[PDB]
Amino acid sequence: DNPFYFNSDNSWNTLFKNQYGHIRVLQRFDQQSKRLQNLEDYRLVEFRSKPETLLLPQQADAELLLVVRSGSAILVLVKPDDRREYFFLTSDNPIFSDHQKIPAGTIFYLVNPDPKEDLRIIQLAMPVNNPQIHEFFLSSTEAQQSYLQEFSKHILEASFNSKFEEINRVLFEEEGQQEGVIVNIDSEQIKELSKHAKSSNTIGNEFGNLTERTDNSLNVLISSIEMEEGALFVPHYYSKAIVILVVNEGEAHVELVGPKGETLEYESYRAELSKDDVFVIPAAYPVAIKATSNVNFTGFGINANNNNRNLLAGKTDNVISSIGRALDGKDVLGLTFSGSGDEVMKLINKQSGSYFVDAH
Amino acid sequence: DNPFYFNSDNSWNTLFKNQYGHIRVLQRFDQQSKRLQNLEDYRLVEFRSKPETLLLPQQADAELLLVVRSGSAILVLVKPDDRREYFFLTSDNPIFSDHQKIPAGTIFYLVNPDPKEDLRIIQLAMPVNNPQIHEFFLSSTEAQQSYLQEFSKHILEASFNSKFEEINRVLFEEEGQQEGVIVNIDSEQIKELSKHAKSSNTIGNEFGNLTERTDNSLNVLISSIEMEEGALFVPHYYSKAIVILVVNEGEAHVELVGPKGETLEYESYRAELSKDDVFVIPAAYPVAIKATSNVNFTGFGINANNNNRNLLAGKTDNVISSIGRALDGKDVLGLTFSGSGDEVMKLINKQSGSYFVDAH
Amino acid sequence: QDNPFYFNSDNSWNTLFKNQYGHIRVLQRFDQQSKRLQNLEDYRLVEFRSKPETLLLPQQADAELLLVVRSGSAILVLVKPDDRREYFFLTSDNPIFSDHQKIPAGTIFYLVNPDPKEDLRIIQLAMPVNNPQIHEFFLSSTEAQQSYLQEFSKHILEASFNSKFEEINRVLFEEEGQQEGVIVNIDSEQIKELSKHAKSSNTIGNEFGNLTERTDNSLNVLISSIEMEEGALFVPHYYSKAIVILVVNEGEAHVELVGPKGETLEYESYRAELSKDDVFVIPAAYPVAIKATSNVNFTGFGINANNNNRNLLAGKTDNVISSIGRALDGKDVLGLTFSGSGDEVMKLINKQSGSYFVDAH
Ligand SMILES: *[C@@H]1O[C@H](CO)[C@@H](O)[C@H](O)[C@H]1NC(C)=O
Ligand SMILES: *[C@@H]1O[C@H](CO)[C@@H](O)[C@H](O)[C@H]1NC(C)=O
Ligand SMILES: *[C@@H]1O[C@H](CO)[C@@H](O)[C@H](O)[C@H]1NC(C)=O
Repeated sequence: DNPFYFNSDNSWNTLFKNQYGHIRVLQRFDQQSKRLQNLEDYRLVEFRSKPETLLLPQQADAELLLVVRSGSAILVLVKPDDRREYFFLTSDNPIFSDHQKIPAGTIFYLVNPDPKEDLRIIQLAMPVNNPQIHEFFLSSTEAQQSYLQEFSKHILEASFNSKFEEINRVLFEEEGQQEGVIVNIDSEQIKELSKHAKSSNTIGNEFGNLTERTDNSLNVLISSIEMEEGALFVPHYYSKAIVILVVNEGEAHVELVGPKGETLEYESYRAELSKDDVFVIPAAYPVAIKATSNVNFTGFGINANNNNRNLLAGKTDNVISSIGRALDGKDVLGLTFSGSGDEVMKLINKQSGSYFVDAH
Repeated sequence: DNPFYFNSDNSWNTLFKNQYGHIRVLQRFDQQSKRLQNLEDYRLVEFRSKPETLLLPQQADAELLLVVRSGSAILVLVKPDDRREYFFLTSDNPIFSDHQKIPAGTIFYLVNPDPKEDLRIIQLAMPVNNPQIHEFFLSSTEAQQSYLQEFSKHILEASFNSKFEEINRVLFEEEGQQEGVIVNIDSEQIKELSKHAKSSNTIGNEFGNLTERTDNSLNVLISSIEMEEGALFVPHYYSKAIVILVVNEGEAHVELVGPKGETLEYESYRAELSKDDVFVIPAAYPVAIKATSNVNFTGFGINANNNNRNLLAGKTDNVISSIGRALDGKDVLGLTFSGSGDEVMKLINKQSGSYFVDAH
Repeated sequence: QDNPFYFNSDNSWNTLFKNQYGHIRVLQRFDQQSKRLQNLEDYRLVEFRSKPETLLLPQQADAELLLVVRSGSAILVLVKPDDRREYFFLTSDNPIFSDHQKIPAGTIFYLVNPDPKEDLRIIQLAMPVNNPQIHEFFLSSTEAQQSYLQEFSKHILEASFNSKFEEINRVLFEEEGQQEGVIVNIDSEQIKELSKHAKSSNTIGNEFGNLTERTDNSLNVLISSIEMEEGALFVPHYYSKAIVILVVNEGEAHVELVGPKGETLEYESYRAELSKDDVFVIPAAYPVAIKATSNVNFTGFGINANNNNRNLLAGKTDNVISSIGRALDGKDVLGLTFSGSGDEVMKLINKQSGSYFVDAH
């Protein structure tokens, strides 16, 4: 049992699915292991839809950080005081962004504008009430009942100022209802939206690339890691951030050194990652990742404010060289390892690359 | 059973009670049910006093947010470096405030200076040490010993520089101690205290009124609610604040919608409310309140900074009308409900009311 | 069980490492002792000791540390990945250098005991990031422990270092050349350059005792130091909001804490006889008194300290009871509170001319 590896064949839970797309939530982290109890308050939600579709109005009881891991998207957030907000999200093109935070209980709807590409979304959610994520759909479809349908009849009459039959016909009539929450929209309607919506760094080399961005407000960090077959992300550790990794495409070998099960005895937690798999990396635990195929991930780092990336090989951000460069440093290295301070520095300098190495 | 309902008849517990007043504490929220886990840190204290009384000095291990739900009170804070803070609180006259935060561990005493009216107080507590709330009384009365009496004879003689017998005669002697912590005081005493003390937005209509106040630093809000008999507070929800309702006087019928037991299936949680009953309205969960008689509530909303009030019926703060005014609002609403967008838009317009409605 | 706030050194510390040169101990979890101590689930104490002229090999831990020197001197160096370093000289008593420093989570660091005759005693508060356990990753390869480097695959180490595993093993891990442990002995001459640059980079008390506190506003934690003459008393008092953790550095003391019987209006006295390395917890707003039974010195940490206030129940300074007496109605109020009359109690409160610390022989 590698308690930090979440296989896709078990970890995700289908919430919705139809010919046009699907929604799944990842299982509680702390339920998998108590060693992951500081991740109790965080949950993952994944979404996928075919071209030209619309996700109907809803509001969830969690703070969402929506990331587009493929395609484009039109997001419109609706405010109770007659105000609206539009955002055009695209995973690549440097003109538009690929993430947007959505405040708890804010009604929003999503559109996949492209006629060819699918919208692939991954999001960090942070529930308000208790650790479970609750989505309140306003729609009445074949798949689900609208929440207004839960209140009592005269409460509905007295509110809307109409007779139930009128209110029902216009709102709830089984006839006329759409099938599910992911609906197929028409090309004409969305050109108008897209237009208005549209009006509104990296470290890598031959073998890989790494792009991170930190949201000081949420105290969260968002990465993008691309690696080509045979590449290697040399051993390293993130000082303060807890890192949640997700395979978007590809497969890779992961090696994590954690505590053996409060001692000075280690143990390795090796795993073989593939599409939709999620791997957790605790703050300060060393890790190395090698591309078994071309692979790209998206990661969320929690506790991101003032985090340092410490590398254990290569020319850039190497802490061992740094130790060797302290005032009486070489003497420290010679006592740390079996060689001499000179010998270790010699070895530490053989490698000419930084971050992403070739491992074959 | 409804996990959000706290029946006064069996949810409060008496700390102290005597011919002049009482103090009871509400049971733990997370104990009634795990759904209520993000409330494990808060508590509700209730206290009522007869006219012209004093609550003897004490300090508690919790932050208090005190609220006059009926009557008037003279609150005084005693700081160690020869300082006091005098506050005059009342429920109705717009000249004085109706609430006051009391920092943890601060010595304070209370007075009901009125010669005819009783004092009714409701307060939100945030214990510092663990889930329990601890009150340390300085007083020595027939109902309780002073905490000073838990110290050893030699610690006491040394501290005060007096033989244990002097100390006993002045501070603890049985003959002279009041009967309990609530005390009957004379009108002439509270005369000069009143002077000294006194020198130191609403939405509604004929059917009911709502008055809300947000304490930015505490990130908590207080709501006062009065609805005439037969009035309805139409279906609404709050984006992020989890709400705790308390009935001060009167009767009401409530319906809250939420998750049936992580899915899309809902459930209705209804309840018939009366005095001192408590009801938890989770953030983002739709709710409606129908007044069975003339009723007055007091509410505490926690995790309130930036919370929004989403209404589902009427002229003010209606989300549904706002979705209609979006770019292709009508088309979205069209796909959201059975009716066309023009139809549901016209429907939403029949109710001229806002917030409170006639439902006699 | 009996007294949930007392932690006997004998059965409360677990040894992480120990050898001829020094040792590292970790205190048992606060919550694991008593459910009453719930709000300290995420806090820990680590204790360390060193012989004169010793070095503690590099390591990074997954906890934010607040290091405090309880005796001796130390040179602390923090190593950053961007070719940057931070040097600190720490001492316990001479008012010229600091006695404490905070080490952020995941920062590589190493400590030296420059002194040729004195030991180095450190007490430290830890706030773990991952879960309640505190983990320490040692970079070193010694008879005692292997380096976390040794835990990756040979081929990954080869690709990483661009070296054949035989040379990688030679130069780094060969046991035919490693030290016996993580606390190692050094030469005064070796640290010649270091020490130089290191060295180049609130009290209320009387004849009976001295209190010295400081508050790291960023961390919302308070640091106290108490010294008391044998036979002295820190009269009854309480902290309004801070939860205080007390550690006996040297000496013996008698403590009396007044808490609840288990929400009643019934109190109960929790008492103990403290001595070297015992930890005693003092909850926010719970009354307490300490009688020094031998010359004694304490170091304590105060969590949830921003805005805290000290309330004494006896003495001429910070006396809350006299402060009630001087209120617009005070005397009337004090007369109903206690058995005697307001003038009578007010008379008694003034017999004690001392403040904070009092003679109790
Ligand atoms: C990332 O990797 C590719 C392939 O090695 C390289 O051409 C590219 O310049 C790198 N950086 C960016 C920003 O694409
Ligand atoms: C406020 O609410 C009460 C209760 O329904 C109502 O009777 C009263 O007319 C309202 N009036 C004003 C001025 O707010
Ligand atoms: C502090 O307390 C000590 C120890 O009890 C006392 O002897 C000393 O003189 C006090 N004052 C100063 C300045 O140290």
